[PDB]
Amino acid sequence: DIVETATGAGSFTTLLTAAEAAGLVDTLKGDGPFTVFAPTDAAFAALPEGTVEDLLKPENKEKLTEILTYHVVPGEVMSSDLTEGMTAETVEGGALTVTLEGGPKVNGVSISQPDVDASNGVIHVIDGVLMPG
Repeated sequence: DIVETATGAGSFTTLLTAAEAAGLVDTLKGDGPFTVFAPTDAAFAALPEGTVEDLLKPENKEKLTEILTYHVVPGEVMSSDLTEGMTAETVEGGALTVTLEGGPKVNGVSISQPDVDASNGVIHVIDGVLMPG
């Protein structure tokens, strides 16, 4: 799924493509539904200053790698699947707030393009940036 992007990278050449290309192939698409809040290609270009330039370098993926756990979460179903108004705990150890009704958002960031269903799990697009690094 995410690793599949690395192979192609048509909408996530700036961050997801590096997922499998960063030695995460077996990690992200290892074996199970994996939720990754991957922002839209517009979000990356949206960031002002030299953050896009920083986000354009392969070194940025290395940072997310160290804290990949915060971005990686096994068995994570969309709140809408059960109830509206829950949280999102990351392997690393971070419980975020998943809100849908009265304005869909996550830990303060809106999932611009919520895909929900990934090629091998779950995927949600953030209009900005999430997780540390």
